[PDB]
Amino acid sequence: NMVETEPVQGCRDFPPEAMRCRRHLFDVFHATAKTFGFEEYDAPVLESEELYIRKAGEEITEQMFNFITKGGHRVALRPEMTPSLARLLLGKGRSLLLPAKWYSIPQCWRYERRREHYQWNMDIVGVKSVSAEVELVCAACWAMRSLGLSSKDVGIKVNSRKVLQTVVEQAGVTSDKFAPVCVIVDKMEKIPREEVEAQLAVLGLEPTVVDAITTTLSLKSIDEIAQRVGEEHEAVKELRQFFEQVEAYGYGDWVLFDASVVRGLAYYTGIVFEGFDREGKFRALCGGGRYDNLLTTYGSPTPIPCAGFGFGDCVIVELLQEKRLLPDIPHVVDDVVIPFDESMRPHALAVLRRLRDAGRSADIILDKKKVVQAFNYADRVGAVRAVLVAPEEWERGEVQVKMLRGFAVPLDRLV
Amino acid sequence: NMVETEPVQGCRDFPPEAMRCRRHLFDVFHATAKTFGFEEYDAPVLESEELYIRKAGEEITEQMFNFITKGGHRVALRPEMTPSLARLLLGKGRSLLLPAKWYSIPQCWRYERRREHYQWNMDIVGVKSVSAEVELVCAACWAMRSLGLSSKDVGIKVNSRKVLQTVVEQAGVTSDKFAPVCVIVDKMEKIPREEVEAQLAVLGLEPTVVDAITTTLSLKSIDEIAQRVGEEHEAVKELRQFFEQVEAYGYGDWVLFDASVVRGLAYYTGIVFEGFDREGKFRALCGGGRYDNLLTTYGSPTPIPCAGFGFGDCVIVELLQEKRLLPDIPHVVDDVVIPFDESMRPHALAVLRRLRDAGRSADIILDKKKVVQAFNYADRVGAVRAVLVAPEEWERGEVQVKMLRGFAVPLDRLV
Ligand SMILES: N[C@@H](Cc1c[nH]c[nH+]1)C(=O)O
Ligand SMILES: N[C@@H](Cc1c[nH]c[nH+]1)C(=O)O
Ligand SMILES: Nc1cccc2cnccc12
Ligand SMILES: Nc1cccc2cnccc12
Repeated sequence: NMVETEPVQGCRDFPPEAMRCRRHLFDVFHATAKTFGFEEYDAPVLESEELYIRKAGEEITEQMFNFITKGGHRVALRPEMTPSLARLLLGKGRSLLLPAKWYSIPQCWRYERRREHYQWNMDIVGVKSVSAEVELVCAACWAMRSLGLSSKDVGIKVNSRKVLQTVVEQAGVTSDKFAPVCVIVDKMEKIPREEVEAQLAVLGLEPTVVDAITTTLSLKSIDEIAQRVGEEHEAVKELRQFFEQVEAYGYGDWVLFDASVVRGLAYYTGIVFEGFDREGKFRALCGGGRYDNLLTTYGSPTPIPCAGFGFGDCVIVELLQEKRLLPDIPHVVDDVVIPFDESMRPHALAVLRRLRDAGRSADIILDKKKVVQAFNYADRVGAVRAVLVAPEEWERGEVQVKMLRGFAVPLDRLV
Repeated sequence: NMVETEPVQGCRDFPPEAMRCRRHLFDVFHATAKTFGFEEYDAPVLESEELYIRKAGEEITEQMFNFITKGGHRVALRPEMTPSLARLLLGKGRSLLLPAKWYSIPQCWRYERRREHYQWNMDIVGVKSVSAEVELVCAACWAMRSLGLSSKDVGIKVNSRKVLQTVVEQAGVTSDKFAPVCVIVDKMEKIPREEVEAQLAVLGLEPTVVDAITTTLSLKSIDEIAQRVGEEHEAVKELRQFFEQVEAYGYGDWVLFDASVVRGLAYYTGIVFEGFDREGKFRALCGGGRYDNLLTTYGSPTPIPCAGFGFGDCVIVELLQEKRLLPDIPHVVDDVVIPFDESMRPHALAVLRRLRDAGRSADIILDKKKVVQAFNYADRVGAVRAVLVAPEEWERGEVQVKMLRGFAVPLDRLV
């Protein structure tokens, strides 16, 4: 009987049609990274499990696709890339010249719904100032504009965790509870306030402390945060600098302040941001932030400032489909070379060689078939031109060329 | 203390330097596939284990990186791509238009030495005739020529399993032993004749039968095979057609007949081939062949002719390094925008925007630093041009431009 034609649970196949859609997306990721001066890197999908043991109750680490090798070693299919980046960065030490701007498009994994997705990662390493976050946010807007979206379709919500850090510290809560608190508060929009309030109670935070978090999360503007913490709290000056810089780059209509944005990851220390559709129909398009302590927690002797984001391949595609910005673009090829019959095949191969030699994409009809079915084939594969190689033209040093989107042409004139 | 900076056992990191080498290779794979009219596809690295249970004692299936999920399902990190391709092909059925020419560059996995490698796969589906093998072999030569190699450096050895099939059948050996026999005979060059002879004895093949295999493997030319099986054995006409066609395409100096080539995979039915360095220093550069029965064994109601090859990312790189064809090509960027000081940053961002708007790759100096260190940075990141944004030029609607591989220029003139 049949073998199982469906892919493994939660995983996608990319036959040519779907692959073209993915490549359209990835081409933008690559093109944007190049426009912004980022350098590509990669690392193994298989990493040590201990790389992701952060103990803050993170969704990303709770849903880890992990297993034990035959030699008893605890590994996982990476749930995200940032730990791999830091590993690479630590490996280089003082040999890594800074600042560094590194990007990748890893497939990342989870176990629970989809179990895999691709995630464009962009990170700036060695830059203390908000200029890093500005560039990253502009890179994300650029990718989206490149895909056909506008500031009418999407935006980027931006906040700083430092604001909340103050409230946590000032309430007497030891800072080891800060990350788990961000993690729980990250669920605030999704699940009820009672549930989030309940989760914070379990961590030992008192009712007063919880209340102070709620209020600051609901503050609707930077001037309101300034009233609460001061116009020269670390966060106020950074955010103002950030908006001033994004404005200057011409993307002011894409970004805004939102005090409810914290992200679900333990390691963010400063500015955080996430992309969203302005119709409120989809989950976050991308998300990122500054994580200045991570390399220190991995054992770096010297603190390494870092900031970056991930930008998934799934939500963006749903948005683009909704907006009618992913028309099927069929496969194309420049030339299809058609032997008049099998006796002409050697000659048609010589023609095939010349066409490809000149940088053209070209097929030759591989089967034995009638000239008209060859033309049908040429049309199906999206050929710009059909080149018929028939005995009578060949003797004259020519072929029959026909534009598809039949005049005899000398061989040398083909290209 | 430190986290483990080394990657998981047998797996490679690709920091920007190494990633550039890989991208140089992959660009050729992609460029060649496009020149030859192949369409990209992909599938999950995680496949069902049962997809690879072929029971012929294959190295590829013996060294399978497999595990059991938490839900008891037997899966594996794919040891090769061809089973995934067939799965995809079967899923499509009559909706798949033929012939089809599909390619991918999957990371493939093994457990035992390296445990991962990338493998360019190229396959032609729905083509009975040797024209498929011709195109595939030419594609492999093309990729190698594109990388800087010549027919002096490398070649492609070519054979047909049909020859050996006859000897196996004519000796009374039931055809269910044919694949395991190819598998054992594949080891002939590597391990001693005694060991290969011994492995064939264990399968129940008699001394006479073994002898007949040895002789045919050592036959040095097609005329010698013709003497043995006939000038119109299936194999003779196919091979002659194959060499005639590769000759006509202009790659005759790249290919040759070798009766010892069988490949290690169970499913090859016809022509098989493998690339090699002409100094005898390296293992096979690539390998492939026709596998007309595979889709039938997976349950296809109608036989689907297929042929293809895999071309690894490791051996080719060692060869290219030996031949001095992988010089380090440093990272480049067109422009580096340098704010004279922080007050000029908003203006420098506007300049940054314009440059990128025009399709240029551009950095802006993200840190606070002196103009000369900014220039050093520009040189380190391989900038073609440094664009200094200073207050006095700005008032005149200009910036200072300096070619690195300082004249005031109007903004509009930059691009
Ligand atoms: N790893 C984060 C994104 C990120 C990259 N760099 C910094 N943050 C995520 O998966 O959401
Ligand atoms: N899967 C084969 C190569 C191949 C692709 N298509 C046909 N053969 C290998 O790994 O060697
Ligand atoms: N959020 C996510 C993390 C890791 C892997 C994923 C796979 N599919 C969807 C979402 C994922
Ligand atoms: N031959 C091979 C098959 C599957 C995975 C591999 C990883 N590294 C080297 C060789 C491999």
